[PDB]
Amino acid sequence: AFARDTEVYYENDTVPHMESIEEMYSKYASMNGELPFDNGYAVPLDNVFVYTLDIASGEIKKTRASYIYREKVEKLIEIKLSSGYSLKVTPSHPVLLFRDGLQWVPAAEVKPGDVVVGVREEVLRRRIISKGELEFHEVSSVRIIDYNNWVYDLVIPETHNFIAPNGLVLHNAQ
Repeated sequence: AFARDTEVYYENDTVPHMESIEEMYSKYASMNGELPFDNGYAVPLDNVFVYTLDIASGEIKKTRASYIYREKVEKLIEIKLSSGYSLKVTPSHPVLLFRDGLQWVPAAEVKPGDVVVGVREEVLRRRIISKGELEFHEVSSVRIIDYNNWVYDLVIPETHNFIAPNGLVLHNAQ
């Protein structure tokens, strides 16, 4: 799962949306309602799509999300990038790393200086997106932090992975 402060990208009614995850959560929770879960709460979706990567052939495609989800955590990992951005995520959460191949590694096993997989985040926010490419990013530093707050997951039963507007590739995890 990821922090409520995180920026996100999605599409519905043939148009893109780009805002903080807590803002799209508050929109969908006001439209469709919030349902209970064992470990937290969930919001059901309809015709909501995101960019997803085929890890097998490295091909770019679009997939549906099933529901939004949230739960509570005290302990989170912050990973800083050479771009000046930071990824704030649970110690369990697999990130797409590069070591001779595309590999899913939990933030607790991520170390400073490793390669994160993504795409040009400026190109991802143009009117026409120059498709069929990817971009590698350097980890600046890592640390364990006290969040004590609600964290999200945006669920994809097709592939279990999606891309954020900041270019990075994410896996579904608690």
